[PDB]
Amino acid sequence: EGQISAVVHLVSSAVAGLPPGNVTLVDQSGHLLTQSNTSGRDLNDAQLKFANDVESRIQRRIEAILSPIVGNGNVHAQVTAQLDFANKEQTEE
Amino acid sequence: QFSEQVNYQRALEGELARTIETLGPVKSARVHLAMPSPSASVTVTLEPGRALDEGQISAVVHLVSSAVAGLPPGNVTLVDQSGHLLTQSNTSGRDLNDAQLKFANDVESRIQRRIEAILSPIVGNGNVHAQVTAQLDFANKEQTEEHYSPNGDASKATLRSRQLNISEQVPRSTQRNETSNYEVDRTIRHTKMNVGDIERLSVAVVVNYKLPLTADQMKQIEDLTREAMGFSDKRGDTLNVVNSPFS
Amino acid sequence: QFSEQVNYQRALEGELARTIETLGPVKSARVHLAMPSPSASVTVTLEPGRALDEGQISAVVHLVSSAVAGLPPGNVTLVDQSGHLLTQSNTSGRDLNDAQLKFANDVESRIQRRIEAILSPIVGNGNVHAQVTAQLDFANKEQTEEHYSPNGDASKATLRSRQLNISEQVPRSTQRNETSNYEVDRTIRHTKMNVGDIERLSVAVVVNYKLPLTADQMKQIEDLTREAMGFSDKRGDTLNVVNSPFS
Amino acid sequence: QFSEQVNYQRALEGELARTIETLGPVKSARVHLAMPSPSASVTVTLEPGRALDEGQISAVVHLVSSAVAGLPPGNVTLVDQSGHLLTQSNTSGRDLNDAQLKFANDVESRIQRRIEAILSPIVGNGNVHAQVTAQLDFANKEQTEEHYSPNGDASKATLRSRQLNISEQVPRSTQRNETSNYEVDRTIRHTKMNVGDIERLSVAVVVNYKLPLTADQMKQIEDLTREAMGFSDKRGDTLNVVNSPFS
Repeated sequence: EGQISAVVHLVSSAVAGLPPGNVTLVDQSGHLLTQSNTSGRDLNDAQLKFANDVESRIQRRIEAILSPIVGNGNVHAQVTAQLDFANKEQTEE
Repeated sequence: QFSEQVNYQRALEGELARTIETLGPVKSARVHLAMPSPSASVTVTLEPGRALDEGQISAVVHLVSSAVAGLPPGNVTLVDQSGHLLTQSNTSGRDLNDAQLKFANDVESRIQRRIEAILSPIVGNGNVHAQVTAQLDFANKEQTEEHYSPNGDASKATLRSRQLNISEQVPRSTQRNETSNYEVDRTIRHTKMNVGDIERLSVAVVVNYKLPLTADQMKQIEDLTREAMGFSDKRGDTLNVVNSPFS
Repeated sequence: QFSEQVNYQRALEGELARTIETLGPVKSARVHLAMPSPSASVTVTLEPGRALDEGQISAVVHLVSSAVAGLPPGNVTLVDQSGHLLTQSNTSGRDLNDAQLKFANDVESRIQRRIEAILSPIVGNGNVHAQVTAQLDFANKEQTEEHYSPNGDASKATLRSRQLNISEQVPRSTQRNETSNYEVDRTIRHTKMNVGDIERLSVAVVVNYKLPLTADQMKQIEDLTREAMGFSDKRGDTLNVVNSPFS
Repeated sequence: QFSEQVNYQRALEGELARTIETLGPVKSARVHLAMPSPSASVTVTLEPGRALDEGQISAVVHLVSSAVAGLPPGNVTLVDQSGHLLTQSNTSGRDLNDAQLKFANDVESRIQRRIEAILSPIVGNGNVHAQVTAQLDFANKEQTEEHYSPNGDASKATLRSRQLNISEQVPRSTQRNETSNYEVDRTIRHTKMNVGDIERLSVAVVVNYKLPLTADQMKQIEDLTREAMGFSDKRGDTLNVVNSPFS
């Protein structure tokens, strides 16, 4: 986690006008390693980080159960989770 | 009494400015406070050839908004050394309606990275491009249902009271009075909907040639993108993948 | 009275900041306090080339939240020495939402170690891999039953009062008035359900070859995993074990 | 009055901190208090290469919570010398929901040690492995029964009052009014159920070869494990023992 921030500032300062918040680091299988959020409705996109966490765990789980069978890098999985963020109470009687 | 609070406030402003100066790309700060409602105005002088990020403005905005009693982060005004009103919370117009464009860009970017991460193993590292347009629902929406189970059948009704008078004179003058009080099943759902869901997605994917890819391979590329969208015919999502040689 | 509190607060901020500075990867801190609502702002100067983890933020956030009267941990704003507004709980977006992910990971990890600890004696130390997905119920759920025993039979009813008037004129004008007051058996159960139970488990196990293991041996491997899950057809748990040579 | 309490508190924090420093594997401590609701924050610097156990954290937690009036043990924040918030009591998203996993691990570990201690004399010191999965009931559950004995029989009813008017004119105009007041037997049970009971156990036991153990010996191994579980078909416990050569 702290070795990606190393490179972000090594490039952000060596380039004129490029802040460290605009550099997007991506692995070789998705994995947006640089988390970026906004200054507005940021209550609303903690849900995107949450949905990314749910999807990332399911993704690591699939790539950990199939890597013994097919090989260490012969499988890629991407998971899209639709999540319910509605507040919802119910009273039966 | 007045000069007491003034000296207290006059030293905290100098204190806080010195604390903000020790923050990397900040050569000097200049926080002014207002407390008798409150508010504050910081005028940071950024280091030559740097720029505070968007979430790096909220860093300073909350470190000053919280170190002072009762000052929300929407009243803090950050200004660079060359105009640049960096705080858009000062926007008297909306400050809000266009945090939605940044949010919609985040949603679309994730779906786009997901499609480009599931197809880059098949077709190549740079032989596919996808663009996603998300229509999002930013309406505030509450709902209160209140359902009752029907008790028209007597074999599933629940009586609290029942007064059943039955007279019969035999010229057969009969009579049947019947008061019934019921207890009723009642469900009450209260939903407060989510602000920011997806009403509909439209995704366009271009895949390079290799030669035209086979129709079998294009069908399976379409199926993977359909699974990487979160495609739903309930939402009325639309997907179009074309195969075309790049430039 | 006023000058007392200002000097008190200015000296208390210096004490705690010096105690957190002596905490390993913290070269210098800079805590500001606000108390007349409250809040606090820490400005840690991390050691060059290190980074305090996420649960290492909660150490200091609560170390300051508790050393101050009435200051919750959600009002403390922690900022590193290079922007990075590290405490997003200020921007309250239900940081509760991902204690559920750590909890679900803990449940799944324990079930996984249990399966990998009961099968590693049979098939080998590394010839088995298991992954567990737990659907958990995090709904808050109260319930109040209230049962009554039926007293329709007269040989198990309990009377409190009974007024039975019986007239009979003999042209046989009879009459039978009967008021009855009952005492009723009553059970009242009040359950407050547990937040965090397992709704359903899906377990996938791969076992290595040796040669394909016998179908008899695979059946007994399935039974041990079924007992190490806590398998239940009421929950609709699903188990799939496959035998496949590793790489 | 204010300066009195500050000096008082500033000396008590130093006094208590010096006493906890003299406690073996603690090179230095650094307690901060919030006296005005209260709370406290200790920052112990353990001796190089040691670690306070879980019940050894409650030692210090109660040493500060009790030496201070009105300070509960849940507001005290223990921090190592490198972050490490050791008391999960501080991090409060759930903070209680996962004490259940530690509790369930304790229950399962005792049943596991019991099975491995009753079978290690028979089959060998290392020729048996057992894993136990306990489903536990953490629902809060109150119950109030209220039973009445039936008094429909006149030879076991208890009368308080009885007004029995019997008229008879002889054309035989009879009449029989009868008011009866009863005293009723009443049992009232009030149960507050235990949070943390065992709903169900699933136990898997593997025993090594020597050669396949005889079916008589496997039957008696099953009986001993069934008695070391606390096996009950009412709970729906499940046991599976397999005999398989180890590796």
